[PDB]
Amino acid sequence: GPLGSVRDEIRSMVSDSVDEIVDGVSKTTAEVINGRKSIAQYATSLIESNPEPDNVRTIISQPLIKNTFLLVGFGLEKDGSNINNDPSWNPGPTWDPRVRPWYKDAKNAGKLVITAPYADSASGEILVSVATPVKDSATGQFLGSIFYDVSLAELAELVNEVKLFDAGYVFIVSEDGTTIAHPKKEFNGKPMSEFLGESKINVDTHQVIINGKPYAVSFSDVEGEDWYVGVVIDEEIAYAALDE
Amino acid sequence: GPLGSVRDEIRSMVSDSVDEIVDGVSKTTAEVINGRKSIAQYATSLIESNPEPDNVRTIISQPLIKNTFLLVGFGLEKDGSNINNDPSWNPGPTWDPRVRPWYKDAKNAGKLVITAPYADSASGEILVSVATPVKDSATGQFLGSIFYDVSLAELAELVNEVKLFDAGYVFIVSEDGTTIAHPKKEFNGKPMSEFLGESKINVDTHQVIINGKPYAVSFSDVEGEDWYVGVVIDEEIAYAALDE
Repeated sequence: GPLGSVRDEIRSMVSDSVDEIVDGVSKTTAEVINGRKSIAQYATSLIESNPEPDNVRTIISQPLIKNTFLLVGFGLEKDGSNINNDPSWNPGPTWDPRVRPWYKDAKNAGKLVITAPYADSASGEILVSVATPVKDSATGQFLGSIFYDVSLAELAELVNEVKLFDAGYVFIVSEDGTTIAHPKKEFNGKPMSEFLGESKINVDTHQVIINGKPYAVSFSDVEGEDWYVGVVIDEEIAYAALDE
Repeated sequence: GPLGSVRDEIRSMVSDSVDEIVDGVSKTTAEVINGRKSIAQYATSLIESNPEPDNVRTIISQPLIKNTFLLVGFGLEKDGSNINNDPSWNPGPTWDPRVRPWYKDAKNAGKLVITAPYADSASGEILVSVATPVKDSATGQFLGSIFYDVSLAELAELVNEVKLFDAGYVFIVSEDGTTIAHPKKEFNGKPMSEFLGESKINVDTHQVIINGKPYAVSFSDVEGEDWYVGVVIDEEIAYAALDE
């Protein structure tokens, strides 16, 4: 039969509970992301002060860096050489950093950016990178760019700390609805409509039907990036968890 | 019956509820602290790699360091000289880092430590410092210690993000009861018995005589230091909110 009698009050408590999850995780996410950008910028400044390869290796090979990012690499405009923090890393024999998304985004913007999701050269896996240009301290000339890789699997884990008891999940999308981080990596870098049905962001908690079932969906902006933290919650389970 | 039992329940809930607040904050807090410790270790490793004063200044004068810590200074064992990140800082005409607690604590521990509260030489204010020793990379000899100053006021501000709807406040203490951080800086460095009445730490929630009056008080350990986060809330106002 149908879902039966449902308190117009309890389903506003759910509506607000959802708003609260997204708003809070979005603050949390902005802080963690800001933290990692700050570490990237510091390393980059140290490198600019003296970009000798041995100095670069020292700066990027410390535990803090190796623990904060998947991989770090500084590509040179001059010859497409690179200095990186993982001797096991092989992006391929003819790889030129100068053509890559992290490199071009940092060059094009002349400042620190985080890339849209893109396919890793070595593994093909989708990730993002913090990326920064490196300028000649004397002349201001562009010398190359540095990437700092960020695991989307790990971002997904981070935003799903919140305890939802299989009632729903948290994810991250960009302003245009491209998925930044989903519990199912298969969606990373794809339109959020692939799992939500809807393609456009509507921040206010609202009902969405997915395979015939009602879900409460809400979003909240992330300060510092054109990103939103989103949540999708089985409305029936949510209502039921509460009712009781 | 309906009164005794109901009251016992609300009191058991108000207990738990309060234990919860500080269990959370003791996790948030360790997160922040471990973050600041990792930055200090990072900068120290880079300094040990090349402790020439110009390189030291470059490392400790970047915005990440300037925004993470109140002040940073490397005190030298050879002559008591120092390299610091604020040319306007002046600890006085007869200051020697080698008799200061941050310096000795790091020299003795032979690794990274945080100090107990102490009085800042320049300003008199009560603070703590992350402190690290510096070794000559060629001979292993002790070269000096570095301090990275932590604002206790700002720490109080942090633990008090928590919305207590003005019914109480959060604070930090060390094992022996010494106040690490209190919303009123006058208590920093003092026995907690001064604002609680209680001189000894009891983690599980409980009632406390202060102005011959009842507030709820719980402690949760902080992972990584011999510290505890603590809370005090109005039991009357507490009870009322869990009751309704």
